[PDB]
This record gives sequence, C-alpha cells and structure tokens, in this order.
Amino acid sequence: AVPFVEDWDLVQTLGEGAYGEVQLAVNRVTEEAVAVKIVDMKRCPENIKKEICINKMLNHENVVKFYGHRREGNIQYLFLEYCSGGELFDRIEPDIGMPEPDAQRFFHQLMAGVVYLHGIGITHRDIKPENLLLDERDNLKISDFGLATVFRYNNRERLLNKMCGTLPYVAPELLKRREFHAEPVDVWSCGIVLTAMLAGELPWDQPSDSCQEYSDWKEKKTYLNPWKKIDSAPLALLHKILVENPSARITIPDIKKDRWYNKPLKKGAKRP
Ligand SMILES: OCCNc1ncnc2oc(-c3ccccc3)c(-c3ccccc3)c12
Repeated sequence: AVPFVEDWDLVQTLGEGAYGEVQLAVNRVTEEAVAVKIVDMKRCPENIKKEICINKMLNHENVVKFYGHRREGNIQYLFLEYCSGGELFDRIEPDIGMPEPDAQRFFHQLMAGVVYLHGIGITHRDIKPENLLLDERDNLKISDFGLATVFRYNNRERLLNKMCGTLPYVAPELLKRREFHAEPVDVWSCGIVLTAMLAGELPWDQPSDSCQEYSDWKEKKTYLNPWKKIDSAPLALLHKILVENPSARITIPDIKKDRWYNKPLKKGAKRP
C-alpha cells in the first residue's frame, strides 16, 4: 500500500572489487540501510548463481543476511545486510594486532558462524579478516559466499579437489593432496585469522615446506616474530589448530573445550 516503499537510493560506494562494486542503499521511506552487490555477468554466469543459491539457505546472526536478488538485464543485484563497522581487517593494528579480549569475542562469534555453516553442509573456503564484517554493535558477520560450496548433502560427505581461497589462509593439504575434507580447511583459516588478530601479522605467504616461516613453526620455533607476541594460552590453541595433518587437526567441538576459548577476559557493553 505504501507508494514509495520499494525505492532505494544509492548513497555512496562501499568498495570496488573484481566482480564489480558494493554500494550503500538507503530506503526512500523507512531510511533503512542495506548493501547492494553489483556483479557484471557479461564482464561470470556460473560463480554468481551458486552464490545466490547458497545465500538463500543461510539464516544466522553471525552470517551476513540475504534479503533478495534482482536481475535487471545483465547486471545482478545482491541485496545484503549492511555492516557499518566495516571489515575486521581494519580493526587489526599492523604488527601489534588487537586487545586479547576483543580477539576472543571475535573468535567466539566466528566459531558460531562456522559451526552453523558446517552444520548445514556448506564450507566458506575463503575465511579471512577482509571477509569478516562488523555491524553497528561490533558483531562479527561472515560475508562473501562466492567461493563457498556444498560439502555435505543427504548426510553424505563430498571430498573437495578444487584449489581455492587465499594463499596465506590456505591449509597445507589443499596444496599437497588431490582430495581433502572441507571442515579442517575452514578450521585452519580460522587459526590464521586468530594469529592475525593477536600478532598483527601473517605467519607465512603459504603453508609449504619451501616456506622458511612455515618450516620454523613445524620445528616449534615459537620464539620467532608472530608466536612470541601471542601468549601461552591462545598459542596453545594455535598449536592445535595449525597442525599439518588435517586428520590430527583439532575440530570445532574440541576448540569449544579449549582453555583460552573458555577463559574469562571480556566485559560487556559500556555500563549497559
Ligand atoms: O557481503 C560482501 C559485500 N560487502 C559488504 N556487505 C555488507 N555490508 C557491507 O558493509 C561494507 C562496508 C561498510 C562500512 C565501510 C566500508 C564497507 C561492505 C563492504 C563493501 C565493499 C568492500 C568491502 C566491504 C559490505
């Protein structure tokens, strides 16, 4: 009945990527703010159709909400939850990181999102601080399901063989093996995000034997740059996450049992 409720004003650009651009859209009547992902199909018709498909399945507090999609000619418009706090990346101070209580709360919320995704049989495949967005209250939301896929369907696990993600966040098995389980890969990337949050630096360019920094970690040289700035409790968790063998790697149910994970560190809202 409301005459102008369907109208949305494109106020400002939020960022320009490879697929296209993301714009801030504000409703004409309600003044509700949403983000619109603009992707040129004529300048990928395959990777975007799967992104919409996965987004349709998801409904969680730590996952960027999907409102709908419009197919105006060639351009695909993806209406998503606006996260005003920006990326977790910009909350990480270079070579220092962030306060340990902040990192723990972000990691808690990250695990909550990943648990949900894995429970519905989907893997993100590109977990990194650039893809972890913050809302008005600093709540973490997992974003960008353009590289995501189904790893469990009708209670049968499908092994992955496609190499994707981001090299510094990638698990060693996807560079080493033809086939690999989906879940430990996401777990590994979550560990690299934790390292970044607590040290303000990435441990290695890639998890390979040719990489000196990765070889030092396997040699347990925790006296070196990233690990020496972390602290024993969270480092002990990192020792369990960043395990080369994905079969010996800690699972999320066991991460929730970890000492540092359950260590009281963070207070609530400021007098509220
Ligand atoms: O879901 C992926 C689309 N991206 C977004 N989705 C949903 N909400 C968002 O808020 C942002 C954003 C918010 C505040 C400042 C800057 C960016 C962005 C944003 C857009 C482009 C590149 C990186 C981040 C964003």
